[PDB]
Order: sequence, then C-alpha cells, then structure tokens
Amino acid sequence: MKYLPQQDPQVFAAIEQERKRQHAKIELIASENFVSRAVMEAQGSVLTNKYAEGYPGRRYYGGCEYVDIVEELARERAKQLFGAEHANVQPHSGAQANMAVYFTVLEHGDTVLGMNLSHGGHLTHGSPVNFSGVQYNFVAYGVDPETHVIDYDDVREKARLHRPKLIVAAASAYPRIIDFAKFREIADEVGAYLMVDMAHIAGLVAAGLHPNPVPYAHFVTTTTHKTLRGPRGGMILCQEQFAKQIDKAIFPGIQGGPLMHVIAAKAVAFGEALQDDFKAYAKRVVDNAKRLASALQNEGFTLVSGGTDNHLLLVDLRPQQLTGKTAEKVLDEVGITVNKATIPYDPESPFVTSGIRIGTAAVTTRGFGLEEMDEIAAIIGLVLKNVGSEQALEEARQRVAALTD
Amino acid sequence: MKYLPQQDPQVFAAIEQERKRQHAKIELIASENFVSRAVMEAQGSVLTNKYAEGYPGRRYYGGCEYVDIVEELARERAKQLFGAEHANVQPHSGAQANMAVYFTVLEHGDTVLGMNLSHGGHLTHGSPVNFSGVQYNFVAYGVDPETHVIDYDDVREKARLHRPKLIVAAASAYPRIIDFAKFREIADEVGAYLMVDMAHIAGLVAAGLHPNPVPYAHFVTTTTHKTLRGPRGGMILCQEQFAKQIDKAIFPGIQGGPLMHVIAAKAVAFGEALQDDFKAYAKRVVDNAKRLASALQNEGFTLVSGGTDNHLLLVDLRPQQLTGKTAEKVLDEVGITVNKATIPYDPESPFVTSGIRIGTAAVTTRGFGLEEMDEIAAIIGLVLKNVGSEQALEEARQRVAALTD
Repeated sequence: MKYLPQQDPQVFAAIEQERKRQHAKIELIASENFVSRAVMEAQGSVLTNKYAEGYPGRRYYGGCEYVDIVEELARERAKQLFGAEHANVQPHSGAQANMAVYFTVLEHGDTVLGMNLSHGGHLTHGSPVNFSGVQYNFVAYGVDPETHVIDYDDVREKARLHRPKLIVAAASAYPRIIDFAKFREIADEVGAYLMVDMAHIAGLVAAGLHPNPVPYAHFVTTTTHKTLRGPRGGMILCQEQFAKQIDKAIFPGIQGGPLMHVIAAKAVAFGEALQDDFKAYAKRVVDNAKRLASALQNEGFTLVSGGTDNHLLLVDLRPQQLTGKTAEKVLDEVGITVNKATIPYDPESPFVTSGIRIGTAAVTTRGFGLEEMDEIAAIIGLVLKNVGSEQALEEARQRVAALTD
Repeated sequence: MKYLPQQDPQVFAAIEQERKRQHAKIELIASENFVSRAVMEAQGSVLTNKYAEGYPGRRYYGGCEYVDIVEELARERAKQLFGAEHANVQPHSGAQANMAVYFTVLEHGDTVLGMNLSHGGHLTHGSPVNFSGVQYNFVAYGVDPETHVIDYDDVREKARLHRPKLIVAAASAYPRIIDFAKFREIADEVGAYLMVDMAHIAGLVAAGLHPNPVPYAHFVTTTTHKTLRGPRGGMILCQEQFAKQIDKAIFPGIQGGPLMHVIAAKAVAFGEALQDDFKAYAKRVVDNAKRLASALQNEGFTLVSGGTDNHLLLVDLRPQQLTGKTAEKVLDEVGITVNKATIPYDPESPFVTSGIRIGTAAVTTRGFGLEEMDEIAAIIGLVLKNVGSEQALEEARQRVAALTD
C-alpha cells in the first residue's frame, strides 16, 4: 500500500495487524480462505465509483459499457464453471442470494423445508431470529442419530406432511456428500421447488469433487468466498425459465446498485477456478480433510458422521467431557482458530455446544499437505488432552509457530 | 496494479477502459463520486478473508481483534461526524440499511408513509416492485405542483388519514432542504417513528451545509458512496434506545458476514470527512450546484423548484419539448453523463420522463469550479437546443474534451 499508511495511520496499523495475524495462525474456520492478489486488486479498483443498477446492456445508468463487460465475464465464467443456464453475480452476500430466491418463489408465511439448524442447516435456512424464519414458515429435516447422515425418509415425510412450497438442501456444517437427486425426487413428489445452497462446497463442485446440484435444483445459491476462494459476496444459478424472475428479485426486488468492483473480483476468482491448478488445489483440500479426520481419530477423537467427504469435519467432544466453547477458547490460546459447533442431537445450547467445526480450505491454500494435517491433529490432541497444563499449551504454541514458519 | 494484468488480461482490460472513461467523461450522475486511493487500498486489503459475524467484542468467530479495531474506528468516526448515539456500519448497501430499519420496527403489512416516488422518493421507499412496497403498505406525500417543495400539510394529512407506523423522509431527487423538525412534529402527532434516509445529502450534513436529521429522527439511514465520498455500502444511525434492536436487525436479522474490507474503507472515508478540507470540498459542491443551476437558467432552462439548496438539480425539459430519455441519449453522445428523471406531476412514464437529474459532487471532486459550471451549462444548452445538428454535437464533444483535459 502507498496511500493508506499516510492518509490513515490508525486504519493501516489495524490492517497490518490483521495481515500478520492471517500468516501467524492456523486458520481452521471451515468457511474461510485466502484470496489471490489479483482478486484483491480487482476489489481495490475504481469500479467502486460506478452506479450500475440493472443488468449488462439493460442498465438504468449510462456509461456502463465496461462494467457490463466485467459483469458478463463473471456470468459466463460462472456458467462455464457450473453448467448453469443462468447466473446472477450481483448478490451482496450469501444472505442476499438466499433472500432473493425466497423473494422469487415464496409469499409471506409460505412453508419451507430446510435442514435442521442444529444438524448443519444455516441461519438463513429458517432461524427464528433471521428473516427466513420470521418471514416464512420453516420446518426441518434431520440427520440419523447414529450415522449423522441426512435421513432422506425424514426429508420425504416432513415434505409430505407439511407440503412446503420450497425445499432447501445444503449446509454450513455437514461433512458428507448431499444426494441432490433424492432431494429433487422428494420435491417432485410434493410439487415443491428445490433450492440448493452450495456456499460451503462450491469450489469442490467446480472441481468435480462433489456432485453438482445444478442439474437437479431449480435454484442454486452460493457465496463466492468459501471453497470457491473468491471475494466476499453471493451468486444465484438457475434454469433459463427463472432467469427473468431471479434478476428482478435482486433488482429492483431486494438490492440497489451492485458492487461492480466485487463483481470484477468474482470474475477473477471464477477465472482462477477454471484453471487446472484450482482442480489440483480442491483435491488437496478434500485429501487434507480426510487425512486430518483420520489423524484426529488416531488421536482418540470422535468425528460427527465418522469422517468427511468434503472440506470440513466436526469433532464430537463428549468423550473428552469438553464443550465446543472450552475447546475453541484453549485452541485460540495456542494459535489455532476453530469454531464451536452444535453437533446433531447436541445436549448443550448453541452458545456452548459439544463440538468444534474444522475445515482445510485455508491451510491448503497456504500449501499445507498430509504431513501438516498429521501435525495439526497431534497439536489438537496435545491441547485438548491437557487443557490445564500451561507447559503443554506452550509446546503447542511452539509447534503451531513451526508450521506457519 | 501488478498481479491482475498477468492473471486476468480480460478483466484488467475492462477495468482500464473504465478508469479511462471516468477521466474522459463529465460525470453528472447525482449519486456518483470519486473515492480516494486510500479508500480503494482499504477495499483491496486482506480483510476480505475474515469472517466476523456479530459485533466488535461480541463476535461469533475468534481472531477478530484487529477487524474489531477497524469496525470501532468506523463507528466512532461516524458518531463524531453526525453526533449520533449509535452507528451500525455493517449494511452492505443503502437497500440493506433501509431493509434493516424496516425489519426493526415494522411487521408485514404495516403502513408506512414515504415521499412520492415520482416527486423524489427512492425505490426502497415503497415501490411496488421493491421489497418495501411488497412487504409493507406504502402511502405517499407529495410536493407542491408549483413550487415543487414538499407540502408539509400533505405530509400531515396523509399521516393523520393513514396512521402509518413509520414515516420516511429523504429523497433521491429532491433539490431543496428537507425540514426534519416538521417531519418529527407530524410523526409525534400520529405516534409514528421517523426514519430519515440521508443517502444523497450525507456529505453535506457532515459539513454543516444541510440540517442534520440525527436529533429529529429515530433512525437515520445512508449510503457511504454519494456526497460522503466513501466506498459503496450502507450505514444506520440511531439513538441508544434502538441500538440493540438495530444491530440484531442487521445480524442475525437480514445479513450474515459483514464486508470487513469495505468497513475499513468506510473508516477511511469517515476520517477524510472529519478533515477541514472535506468541509471546503462540500461547500464547493453546493456552490457549484447553485452556479450550475443559475447558468442553466441563463441558457433558458426551467429547473424543478426553481433551483437547488444542495448537490443536485432537475431540469424540466417540457419548455424545450424534449423527454429526459432524448436528452440523456444525446448528452451521452458528447461525453456528458446524466440521468433521465421523472419531474413532479410528470406526464411521461418513468421510462421516458420529462427531466434530467444532475449533481456536482463528482466534478467538484475532480477540481471543477464556478467557471467550469458556466461552461457545462453552455455545452448542455448547445446540445439540447441543437439535437439534430452533428456539427453542434461535435463542438460540444470538443468542449467536453477541453474540460477533462
């Protein structure tokens, strides 16, 4: 940076702290990643100056010729990446992407069927303190109490009983492959739309490492910033028959001016995802997650569902008589960043929990491999088996520093 | 840029076109401006990598110590700038800022009183194709047919008749000072909350050139990117009594993860606005708008309300027998960017219109003064009086190029 250090010492000092923090810590938050310098440069461009309400070639402001090229690059690359008939790259976030789909097909008070929020469902999939649960009548399907895999007979029964207008599949904390074919079959049986929120798994889908929901879902929503490794924002994919309605839901429906600089960054991220090396990266993410899972099991930890098919895993800490809150806190002390997380049928509140959620997307981006996964597991074991030993925690601290260099 | 040109030639070429376009044209879109290099650097930072749901010191993710410093800098500087008891700097846009306030105090179907959308009110102030008009029952107050000033007796009568839960004041195309005291008096009479959407005038308010709505409104919403000259985004100001509710409306209510890099950019922009030179800038904006208004009148143009008190003006093109659409198109041909705009009691559809909206914030930022205002007015006169003369348009083109250098 050249201008920020001089103009705003306070903001610059804080940003520099954050930059050094991102290097020093072992980042295991499953939703996080590190974007390329190209992506950041796009976000830091003069495109922030442009009002561009509407869509390419159909804007409500003149002078959009070039931001139009940028937005079309984003849309076309997204369609190439996922095989979708239509893309909307304007949503400000995953929240707004989901909000727009709901706005498109639902009326206030309509019934929606989503994944149980304590079993892996997201806030925007029906929380009573979120617009989703306040605006629509959400009902939930669960995972099996033993296997922790989605109970598809439960999805079906809930759908047949409650007759939702819309079924939502996908999750913020589900470590196994989701069967989109079965979701569509159930949706078809009850005459419901199917929306898949692939936010967490979007990069894996792009790399052919998770089944693609696009052929099975009427609508697919996603963030651009998780496994897709793009800037912070949202996107909607849908068939051509819903394109007009979806676009109108985003604008003039729920948003105003799009963030053209972020859309540029989205285009860049999609370009990166189209490359062969992104596919190799995504495989390493999944390989690393399996290795970390196995290594944690070797340390004596129980995992929700007994492992993982994707980028993330959940540790069930009940055998260690620890809460997720306690584990999160102590790992923070040694430089390992995780989330406390409710496990299926958790006896604790969502503010305490019996689990931690871990993902490998970020550490993989920084070049960690199988050997590093083994060591991360070993450090977690050292910490959680010795929460009262300052010497153990100091050893962990030193081993963390050794990994981040 | 260093990395984008190599990584993504297509995106880089388009951005470079946009950058050159921003220099070449005379930008008169009233909502637009040019941000500083410091603001852009903040947006282009590694802060995009951080999940930070929740608020400073009260986050749902670890490792937020430094993004917390950044967000608090934004909030405290905003409170210094506007004298508000509370700030929420998380809204992704003006749309989301307004959405959150509505979510806070209204239930589905509640009556809201806002400015007539054909008289200067915004899309999010009750358009039937926007969430505002779909989710809530919007009624409108108008401006006087002769003076084009808000008819406060009409505000009062509409409020007493319809008994709104909420009254909205502020506008996207109102060239005169808004009397917030009178709005609060009316709100008090009918037991309604008052929300002021100061998006357009926020920089002027910060510079003491427009009355501050903060002491009179329960809620004040704004964008950070118009006269405030910050990054693209939103903000809510309110009294302490609504702080908790407003924060909960943004999260977990209507958004998820905030854009921490944009929030950094907001902090930077607020820092700039706190400086003496921003106050001088804002005065030049208003001075330039008055001069442009007078100069256009000298050219024979009629202005809505007979002039301006702020950064923007509207030309009523009926005396010239031109539509706003025709004027917008031909000005585009010579390198002057304006919006078509409905005028009060416009006989044309909002897609055709009888007016153009012009603002001086952008040209003022690039250093234009009174002499340049005179010349812009003269060029507009030359163009609109000679729409069928290619030679006149070429002369205009050359005079535009002379201004932008």
